[PDB]
Amino acid sequence: QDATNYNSIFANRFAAFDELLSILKTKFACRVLFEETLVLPKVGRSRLHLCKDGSPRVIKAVGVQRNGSEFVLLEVDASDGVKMLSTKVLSGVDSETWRNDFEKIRRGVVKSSLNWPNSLFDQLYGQDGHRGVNHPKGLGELQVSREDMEGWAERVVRE
Repeated sequence: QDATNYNSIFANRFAAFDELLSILKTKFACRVLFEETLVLPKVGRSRLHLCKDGSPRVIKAVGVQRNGSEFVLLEVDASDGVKMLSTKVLSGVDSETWRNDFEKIRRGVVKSSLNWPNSLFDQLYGQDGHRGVNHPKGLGELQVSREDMEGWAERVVRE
């Protein structure tokens, strides 16, 4: 299982996501502890660990710190038109166990045909430790207004 951080060469696949972060740092006073983009693994006879063009599908994790609070954002590569509809917010994550936890999560995502393994999420951070934030309506199909881009951040911080 490849664990190399290919953050910069997959940066183009998270234009919307990377903009959300910028809004959090300026309008919501957030700090980014780390940014890592990892490859999704093949699990069994899985298909969606790849993109339509045969390239690996990736998942980006961003560690954030806001007013003492610390949480992790999970966003899955949707560049080839298969859309995730939500972003995963993880709270109460230990830096000494993240590398291993993430590996388990990636397997879980692919095993559920590109779906959040909510059960696994319960096991790790409890029912109140993880939540899903819906994407701006029609993301990837249209441009999102600056207010809606801020509203996206609002929904994230709301948690």
